[PDB]
Amino acid sequence: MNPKRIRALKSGKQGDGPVVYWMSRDQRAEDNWALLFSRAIAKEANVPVVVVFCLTDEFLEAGIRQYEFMLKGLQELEVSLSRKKIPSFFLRGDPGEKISRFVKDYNAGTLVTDFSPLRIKNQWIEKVISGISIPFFEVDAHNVVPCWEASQKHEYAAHTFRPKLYALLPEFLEEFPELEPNSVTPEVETLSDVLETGVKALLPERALLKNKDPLFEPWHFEPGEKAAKKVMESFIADRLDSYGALRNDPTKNMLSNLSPYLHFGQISSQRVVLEVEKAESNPGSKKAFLDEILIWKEISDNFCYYNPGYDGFESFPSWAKESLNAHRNDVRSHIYTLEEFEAGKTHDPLWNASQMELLSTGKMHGYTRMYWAKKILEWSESPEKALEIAICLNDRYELDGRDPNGYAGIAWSIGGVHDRAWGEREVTGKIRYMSYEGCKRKFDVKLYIEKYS
Ligand SMILES: Cc1cc2nc3c(=O)[nH]c(=O)nc-3n(C[C@H](O)[C@H](O)[C@H](O)COP(=O)(O)OP(=O)(O)OC[C@H]3O[C@@H](n4cnc5c(N)ncnc54)[C@H](O)[C@@H]3O)c2cc1C
Repeated sequence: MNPKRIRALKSGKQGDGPVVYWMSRDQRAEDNWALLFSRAIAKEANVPVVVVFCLTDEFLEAGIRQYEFMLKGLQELEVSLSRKKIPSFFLRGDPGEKISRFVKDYNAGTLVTDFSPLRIKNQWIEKVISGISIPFFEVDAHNVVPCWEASQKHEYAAHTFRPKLYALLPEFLEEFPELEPNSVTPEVETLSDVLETGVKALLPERALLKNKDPLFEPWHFEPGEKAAKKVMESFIADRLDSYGALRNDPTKNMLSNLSPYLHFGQISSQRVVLEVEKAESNPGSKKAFLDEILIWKEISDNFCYYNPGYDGFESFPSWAKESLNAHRNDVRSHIYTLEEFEAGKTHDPLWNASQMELLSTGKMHGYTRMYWAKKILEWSESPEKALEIAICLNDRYELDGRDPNGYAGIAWSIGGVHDRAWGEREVTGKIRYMSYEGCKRKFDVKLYIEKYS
């Protein structure tokens, strides 16, 4: 077990009660460094390990599509942890109040959590630190190389982060040890009731078309750790050979479709990398997939960890801020409101089709995301307004939303983060421009519009 994966958040006197794993980002029982580190310390202190998940008050800022995907995976995880003699406690409310009260009520000895560089997680860390007196650790279980170890600063381009991450791969890309069960079973409601009351509270804000029927189709991605692995096996067996060639064709389903499982932590990226590396296929297709799940996935965590305002105009590069400012007064061709974007009521049928895939499936194709976001910038009153519209529609309807990949992806599309300066245009400046005719020369746009009416 590598000590560079765990970080100390607060020193304190260890209690003689169970080590608590405050699970948040990585919702799985297998291939979880944070859960394995909790079981090791619990073994050394000769005391069982317990798992606590907090159902926050912010679930109403999303939709039913994310509430059911996360909770149905939690029902499966509870059985898996119980088979390992590990009990799960699901609290509801502010984790600054619930975790602090649980630690004192159960005589907790050590508190451990998983790593997330998002602002809402740092808000929870500051609240729980002020209300505990036991040691508090955090473990990077989402990235192969720990986020604080891959780079000590913000990396402005992928060609700089790539050699730093690959040079550390032999040290941090390793097999997972088996989760040892609790020796004996130790000493706050049913998730089915929590999922019933939450969905009832989310029903008025459900996405519907004119016929009152729902828009979201929940049969595209079954949630759970078991379904997460089955999707990864299908990608390696059927789709990985053609990934490098058909990853930029929205009309082909050649992607791995692992993002909803990777967001909620139902499958480990290090596990996906291990199976892909030991699989035999096209080396151009392998290189392309590892570049997405290693370089671009972990540079998104690097962008959120080293830029406090990762969701603001101030985190853009200087060349992009100066360029967008010099075109702030350019007469926009069109200006749509948030409601026109949300309903896909723009003049562009390709953009509207890209939005309908987002509304109906909760997972828009990877290529159309850059078109969907860069057109928001072209048809917004300001770069800041486009940032708010893109983040709102991304986090509300993407099953992988509210994720560092989404903020770094939106920053790349609108602010040129991890990009370079292109030909100067009006309105958009030097930001990389993607036209409607450029998509037609790349893939059958008519087949993609006809699919998402
Ligand atoms: C405007 C915009 C919005 C995005 N919104 C999200 C989002 O809300 N949530 C999210 O997790 N990703 C987002 N992405 C990144 C990317 O689109 C998705 O990761 C990818 O489409 C997920 O589907 P997939 O797993 O089938 O793709 P694959 O090609 O099979 O890639 C597999 C994994 O590699 C990672 N990956 C792939 N592409 C990217 C990328 N461009 N940036 C970062 N990581 C990547 C992802 O973890 C992905 O799950 C966004 C990108 C853009 C440009």
